[PDB]
Amino acid sequence: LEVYTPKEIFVANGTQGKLTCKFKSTSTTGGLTSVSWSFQPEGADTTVSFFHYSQGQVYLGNYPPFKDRISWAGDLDKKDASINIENMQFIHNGTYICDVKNPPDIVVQPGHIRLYVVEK
Amino acid sequence: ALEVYTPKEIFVANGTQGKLTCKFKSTSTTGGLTSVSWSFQPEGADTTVSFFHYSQGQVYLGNYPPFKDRISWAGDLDKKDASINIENMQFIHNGTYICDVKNPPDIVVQPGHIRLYVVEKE
Repeated sequence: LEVYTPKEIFVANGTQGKLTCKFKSTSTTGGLTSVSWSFQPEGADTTVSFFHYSQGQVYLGNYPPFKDRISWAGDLDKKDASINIENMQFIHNGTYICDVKNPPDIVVQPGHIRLYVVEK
Repeated sequence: ALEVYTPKEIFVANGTQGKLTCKFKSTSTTGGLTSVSWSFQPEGADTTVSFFHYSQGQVYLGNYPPFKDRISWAGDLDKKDASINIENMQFIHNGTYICDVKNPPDIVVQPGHIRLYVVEKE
């Protein structure tokens, strides 16, 4: 299991951000595979999970900054763990972390994206 | 709501068993949806690496060399316990240990962090 993400994403204020995540694994994906996305705020020690996918089901979270902005944009059959975030603001500047599990492959380094919400 | 509870620090005497304690609190019950992951971040290292995954009743052991054939599931989900045991802890196991818990529909959580030192005295 190895996780690939862009080094950085630049998104225009108020537009949609496409957090792209792709992975390779020795094992086929299916019922057991899971994706987690966490948000590390800019200049902050902390990381918070806000999205999660397992058992074919998408679990959005009530974390205020991302509430009602998150959508699953990936396909596990294409090994795509992407998500979208709508109406991006200054608050969403940070580091985004894609964690993927695909049993029996669990030894994973998580992908890192650095995202700035900037104005054209 | 969900929250993860681990000790700030652990001291394990070289060549003894280490017990990484994880207890979580959540609003929804536990069961077939909840999963656990432990990861390791070596001393003075940028990277983190998952080495244990519990999910769907099944314990998954990694082959990552430092912890291969050393990990055991020492939690119980009905007690909201996510602990694991590390056998024959040696110098290379000094680092920071991170427990993550997802208990659908409760998925918003900060991962618990332990700084673990394996030493000869105390």
